[PDB]
Amino acid sequence: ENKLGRDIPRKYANQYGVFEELAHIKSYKESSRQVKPVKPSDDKLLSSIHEAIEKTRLKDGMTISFHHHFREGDYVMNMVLDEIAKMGIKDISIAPSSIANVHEPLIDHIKNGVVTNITSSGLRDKVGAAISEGIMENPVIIRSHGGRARAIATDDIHIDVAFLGAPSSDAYGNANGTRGKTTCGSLGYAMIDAKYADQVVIVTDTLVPYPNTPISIPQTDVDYIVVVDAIGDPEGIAKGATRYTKNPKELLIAEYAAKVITSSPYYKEGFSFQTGTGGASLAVTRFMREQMIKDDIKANFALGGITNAMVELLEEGLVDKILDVQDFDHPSAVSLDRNAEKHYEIDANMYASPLSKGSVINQLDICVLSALEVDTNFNVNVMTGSDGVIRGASGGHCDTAFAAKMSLVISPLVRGRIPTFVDKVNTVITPGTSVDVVVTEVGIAINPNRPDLIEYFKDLKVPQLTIEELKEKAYAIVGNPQPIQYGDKIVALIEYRDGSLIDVVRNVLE
Amino acid sequence: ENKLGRDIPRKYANQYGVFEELAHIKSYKESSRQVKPVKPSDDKLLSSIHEAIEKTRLKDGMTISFHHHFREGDYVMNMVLDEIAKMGIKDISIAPSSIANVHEPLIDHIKNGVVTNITSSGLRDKVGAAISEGIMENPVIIRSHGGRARAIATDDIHIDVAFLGAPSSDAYGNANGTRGKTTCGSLGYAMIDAKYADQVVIVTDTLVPYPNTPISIPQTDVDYIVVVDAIGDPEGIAKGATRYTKNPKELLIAEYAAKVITSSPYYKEGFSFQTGTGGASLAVTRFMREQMIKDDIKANFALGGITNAMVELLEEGLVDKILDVQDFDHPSAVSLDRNAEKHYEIDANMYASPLSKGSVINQLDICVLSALEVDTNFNVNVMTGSDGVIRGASGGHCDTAFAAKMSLVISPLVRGRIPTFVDKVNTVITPGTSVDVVVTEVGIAINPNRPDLIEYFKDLKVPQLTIEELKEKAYAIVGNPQPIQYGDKIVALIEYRDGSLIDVVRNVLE
Repeated sequence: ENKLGRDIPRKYANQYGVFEELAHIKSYKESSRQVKPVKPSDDKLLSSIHEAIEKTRLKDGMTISFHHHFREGDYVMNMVLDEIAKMGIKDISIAPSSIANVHEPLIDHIKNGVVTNITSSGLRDKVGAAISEGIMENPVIIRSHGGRARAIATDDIHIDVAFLGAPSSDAYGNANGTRGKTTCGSLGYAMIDAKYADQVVIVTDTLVPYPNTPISIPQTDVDYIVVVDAIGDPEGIAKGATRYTKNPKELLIAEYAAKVITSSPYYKEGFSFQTGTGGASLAVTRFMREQMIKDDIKANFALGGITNAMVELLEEGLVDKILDVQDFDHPSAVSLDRNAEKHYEIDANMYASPLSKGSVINQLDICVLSALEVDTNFNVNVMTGSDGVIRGASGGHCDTAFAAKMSLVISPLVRGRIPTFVDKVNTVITPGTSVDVVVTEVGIAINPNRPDLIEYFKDLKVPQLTIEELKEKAYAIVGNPQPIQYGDKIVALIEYRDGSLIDVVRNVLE
Repeated sequence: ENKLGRDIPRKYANQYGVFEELAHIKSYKESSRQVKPVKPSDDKLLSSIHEAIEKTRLKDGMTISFHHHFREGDYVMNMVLDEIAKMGIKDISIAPSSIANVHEPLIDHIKNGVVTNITSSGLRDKVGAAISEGIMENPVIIRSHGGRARAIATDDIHIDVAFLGAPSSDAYGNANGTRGKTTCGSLGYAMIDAKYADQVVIVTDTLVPYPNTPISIPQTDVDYIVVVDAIGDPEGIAKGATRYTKNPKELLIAEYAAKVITSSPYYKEGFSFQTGTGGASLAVTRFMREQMIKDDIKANFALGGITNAMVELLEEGLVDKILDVQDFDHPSAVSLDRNAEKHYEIDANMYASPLSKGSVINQLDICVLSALEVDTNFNVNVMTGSDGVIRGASGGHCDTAFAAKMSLVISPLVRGRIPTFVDKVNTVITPGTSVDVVVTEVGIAINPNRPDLIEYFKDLKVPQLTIEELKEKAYAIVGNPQPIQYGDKIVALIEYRDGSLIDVVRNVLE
């Protein structure tokens, strides 16, 4: 085997870098695109997605991309792909920033050979279920948000045509995600596509007179613009904010998490942080705020997927600035426009790329992450569930977990009949060497790899245990989990942020 | 020779494309840079310009760049170069967006072989004088703002290290030109450098805590940051706005110019325009405003180098938006921040590049330009003066002149003893085929190349003549100009926006 207790077949271990103790990085030639100059009399606006595919010269075997800022309300993905299928185009390589459940139509396109390769952060329930049963012949390549940005910039992947949805755009390409009848706020994942892709087709829901502003994607990165009745589901982003949890167990976990942060050697005036987008990982901000108020300390900035709780803090003057790569509710998207400058939009590359001139997460003091599983080696799994079926997402988990000065992975000891702590995770997305402190409702588990933290928290008034004790404490609740029946087909490869393979995922026998 | 009547030697006519009727454009591979990944523990802040040059690995023969947003108040250029000389580095290729008079120190660096090649928009009085007497062995390559952007993107030129001045920046590279003790507003010329250069060193005057915002240059484009006592002259940009002219002759020219615009088939609700930064070309906005008020027409946007007059219109609600590539006074730079979104910053490429997916000047309905000379073929000279000595600048002249629906070149019939209209210009920067209407104090001269304009203005109540009549009308004032004594050395090559040679400049003998 390799570094960790992973069974990665030599076929892939040799194809990709076989490892994931972190290594070194050296200079590289950034990817360059094939630009098609526009004549002063050329019209970049098109009538339909059809003509877009046409005038774009899309052929078999090419690679196309999409973003997931509209999440479950997305219409662009199913829209383009379907037209590609109808036009008899096949063997297309898909490179979406991430895949949601509304993207179910993808399954048939796979079965019929329209899509032959997929790469993204996650696949979620439906698409992931299919992929887990062996639908595709080739393995789905999963990359973290930073990994995707790294790959595109390193050119070890190249987008032929990027179909990007934009809630607003002029007839020349200037687009943004904060204006229109179907906004989504930031466009950080799409911004990188339009920057490295050869041809960019933005699909807008609302056409604005030239010049459109603000500008998240400049006319200089766009080739064609197509207007449609709707790019995303109306209320699918026009709803409201998601309040904190009420579950006492989660609130306790959140509170313990905040005590770890506010007692850490990083909690002081001008400290940075990133919290979750729901559950206990999100609630932690409530207790954190309280402690920040008791003291007169103020944080310099907040990152990640912003939520209303984050906007709340920016307005109360508790956090000076806020860097946004993705919004998780209408109010946060609104804030990106309302509190300009103080709430800034950033592309995924500036966000979490391991091979850049510098990422924001590199200035992050602490992050609060969640998990599906976590073994006695501190490895975290956010891809596969108990049944071994893919349904998660890599996101920026292994990304920030590494950059952050102190990584917190909080999660209930057990979920129903499924233990959150085990001796070995089914799939590895984030190496234990990146996890500093684990928080549960039973206490805190400090990674012995961080002796400086064990001492600093020595007197911390919170129950402390070993990761092994958490596992035993879990097994004593739902008993040893019943092993799953895995096949021999490699359903997908998990590429670590640095580009090497950290693990793999096999099919689940029917 | 060339299309026009320029005696461009075969040596250069063959080296570069020999022509300048406009041609066609085809797909190209955009330039890519050699990125040096930053380790999460790497510090990008340096102590001095010296260490910057050092850690940047600058060697002989490399190419470096600078921007001219600080104009005559710049300190960065002389700063870096001088340290390069002190360190014994030579045969350096200079690629500044433009050269001012304060850049006099350059002369000695040329004589001592420190700088062996130069490319930019202009050289102005001092540097230009030197170059005109044969100081450099190689010819200075002059390119329009668009040409420079085109060259850098086409990679037929490549920046090794870009030393950019920024009035504000964090210790990671996020910089802007609207915050700091020495602001300059927009950073459109520098923004392209940091995007295509291999290594970028920003020199700030004021260090701001991370993350800095707004962000004109992202941390992902910067390699090192160096803090100095001053990057630019204090009042050299902290002064005020420049009011209109008082010279009756100029005011008449301005007025005639406005009547041409307001009577053109482009004057209607939502029309775009760009006016000068001084003289009659600027004053034209006064009369224009009046006419726009009489009618209830409103312009969609204003472009170019913004002046307070422009901000004035944006506030009176007469112009909806304003795209800024360079500010020409403190108030305009201030407005770029004050009236956010409505006053937007744009990089030189998005501005006037002939080889892009689309430039703003391509949406420009009318532009008002000035000139040193203009022959009976409508060719315009903004490089050399009467004495044939270089002292001008290409700027965006030939750029917008071409993109604009209607190009106006206004200028007094004569300046002192020098005629503005002649039979042949010493140097050609903008081809007559791009000049539509010429405005003087004696009347208007419509280029016969625009028969649609001759008819539309048939009844325009303004004296109309032929370009030949303007010349004769000029010769009858200061007589035929006494020919200059030119040498045989090609002091510089003038590269047209498309990349080919339109003319050349020879040395002047005392």
